[PDB]
Amino acid sequence: GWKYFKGNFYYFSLIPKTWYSAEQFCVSRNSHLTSVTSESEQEFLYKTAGGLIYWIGLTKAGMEGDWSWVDDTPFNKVQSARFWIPGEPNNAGNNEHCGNIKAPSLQAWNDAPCDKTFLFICKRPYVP
Ligand SMILES: C[C@@H]1O[C@@H](O[C@@H]2[C@@H](O[C@H]3O[C@H](CO)[C@H](O)[C@H](O)[C@H]3O)[C@@H](O)[C@@H](CO)O[C@H]2O)[C@@H](O)[C@H](O)[C@@H]1O
Ligand SMILES: [Ca+2]
Repeated sequence: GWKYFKGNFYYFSLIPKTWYSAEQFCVSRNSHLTSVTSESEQEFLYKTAGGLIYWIGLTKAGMEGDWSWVDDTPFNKVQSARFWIPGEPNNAGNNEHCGNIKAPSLQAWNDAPCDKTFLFICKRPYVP
């Protein structure tokens, strides 16, 4: 069921999990919760998500609580500004340290509590 896009395969889960249990599942399939590094990747992801909410690889790192990608793609604050839902990340209840794709729009991301269960998206490189 992996879907192909620009050199990567993507798994849109059928079972919901917490952010970390989702990441573990991804790692057990030689992948990671997905990073997003271009408008075209954001578009592919939210369109395929079809209006449902999916964990992606957004999580906090460092003392500052800077956003980061679990697959170790460097997080680009400037280039990623356009990808958040206006008002996010809002850190609601001061307990939102993971990120999902929520709205079917380029402005898609929301921060939400890591212990909440959602469907999730894994990303796995194709290596010829
Ligand atoms: C359920 C909850 O929804 C969001 O937090 C809401 C918040 O949502 C609005 O405002 C934020 C910025 O604070 C964003 O612009 C959203 O797009 C808006 O919909 C507000 O409704 C306030 C009002 O008291 O409540 C918050 O809980 C979201 O950020 C949370 O993660 C969570 O999903
Ligand atoms: Ca939020």
